[PDB]
Amino acid sequence: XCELCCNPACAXC
Repeated sequence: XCELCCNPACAXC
C-alpha cells in the first residue's frame, strides 16, 4: 500500500 494503509491518497497513516 502506502506504508501501513492501502489508500490512493494515504489516510489513517
